[PDB]
Order: sequence, then structure tokens, then C-alpha cells
Amino acid sequence: TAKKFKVVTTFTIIQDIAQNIAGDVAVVESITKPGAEIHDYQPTPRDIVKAQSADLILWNGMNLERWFEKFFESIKDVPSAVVTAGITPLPIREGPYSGIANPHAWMSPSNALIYIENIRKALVEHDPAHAETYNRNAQAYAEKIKALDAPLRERLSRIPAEQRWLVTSEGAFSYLAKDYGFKEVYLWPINAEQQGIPQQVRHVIDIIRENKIPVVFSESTISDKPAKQVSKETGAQYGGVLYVDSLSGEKGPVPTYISLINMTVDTIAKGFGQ
Ligand SMILES: [Zn+2]
Repeated sequence: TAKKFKVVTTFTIIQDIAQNIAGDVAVVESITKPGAEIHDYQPTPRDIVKAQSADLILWNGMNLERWFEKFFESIKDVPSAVVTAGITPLPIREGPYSGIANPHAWMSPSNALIYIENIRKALVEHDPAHAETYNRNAQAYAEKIKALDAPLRERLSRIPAEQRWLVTSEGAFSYLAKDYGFKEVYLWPINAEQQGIPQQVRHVIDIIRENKIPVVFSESTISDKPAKQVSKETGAQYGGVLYVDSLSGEKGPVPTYISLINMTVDTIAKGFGQ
């Protein structure tokens, strides 16, 4: 066991999934730090250093990292793999990014199984000496992710179908909303320039009042102020922050992808009174 294979990912969700497949034979690090906004991140010379010292770079694609392709042109002789191949996208519904793929595919546990398979294939391709370890680790982790779906689905099924309205800040939850049958309301369709402008707030306030939606949420990498404004003006409670674009730190309450899905579903369910 000389030097461990080095994997660099664009953001923290992929870091944790890949580290579970890598186990003990590779070290996986994320370019972005926990809590950092990932869509419009501005890479630094230090990020270039980290990616250039890697043996493999993983990214989401599907229009998530607006910075990645320009950044990756600075990197020489390091293979890359997009980890969303074979996932059917949901289009963004409005705004300047309307009609392109919504990038947040990992919020569906069923899609996470495809993430796992793509990361496994990339590790086996570029570090074939450890293929048996990657294959064994991916099979074990896929078992855990597959078993995750049923209790989450049952928990959210307790909310009456007509009341399944998921009101968030970024429209980052479209794939979870599809899996578990939620209608989707948001202050902006994808992180970008305008987040919480008028027009956006007014529309969301209208749907909340018409449908008596009981709760609204923010997310961990963006400002909670628009969501709290919406809850102040309506009958909805502020349900707290959901985790989608980033894990917490390792010593925080959302250290893993499994903990992210669990925490987000639990926070939604609590917002609806379980
Ligand atoms: Zn996002």
C-alpha cells in the first residue's frame, strides 16, 4: 500500500458518496467547503493545485457547476468523469435557466444508486488495481441506499396527498418531490443572480395563502431571509433549513449523504406535524 489513489470532487455530496465506494484504498476530497454555495463558486489558484494533484476528478454535470468546465481546462493529464450519466433529468420550469436539466438529481435515493454505479465505473476504470475493493464497497453502499427509500417514503406518505406542497427557497428539491409526490413551490428555480426579488416572493405568498400551506423552508448554503419573510407575511411556519447543496462539517449534524437525505426528509415531515 504505497500512496492512496487521490480523487477530487467538485462538491461535498459527491465526496461522501465516492468515499464510501473508495473505502480504504482512495482518499476523496471536495473542492468546495461545507456550507459554500456551489453553483456559482469562483475557483482559486489553490483549487487548481488540489485538482492538478488528483488522480481522478468527479463532477455532477447537468448544469450544476457553472465553473467546472473553464476550471478543468487548467488541469493537465487528470481524467474526469461526470457522475450523472443515465439519469433522466427534470427540466427547470422558469427563469433564465428554464428548460435545461435541474442538476439536483441526488435528492432522489433511486437516483443515488445511479450515482454510485457511475462512481464505481470511474474508479474501476482509472484505478483498476483496486477494482475488487471498489466493487465490494459499491455493492455494500448501494444496499444501504436502496434500503433507505422505504422508510422515507412511508414517513412522507403520512402527509395527505392534497397537502403535499414543498415550499423552499431554491427549487432544488424537484427530484425528491417527484419521488414522493409533492407539488413544488419555490422562491427561485436555481441559484443564480436573483434570489428573493419581488415577483418571486409575491407568487409564493399567493400559492401559500390559496392552499393554506403550513410551512416554508430555506436551504443550508443560501440566505434564510426570503423564507422567513414569506412565513412572517403568511400563516406558514418557518420550517428551518433543508440540506441539498452541501453537507455540514464532519462534526456537524449532516456529515454524510445518508444523513443529508434523512435530515431533509425528517425536517419536512416535522414541518407538517409528522
Ligand atoms: Zn442548488
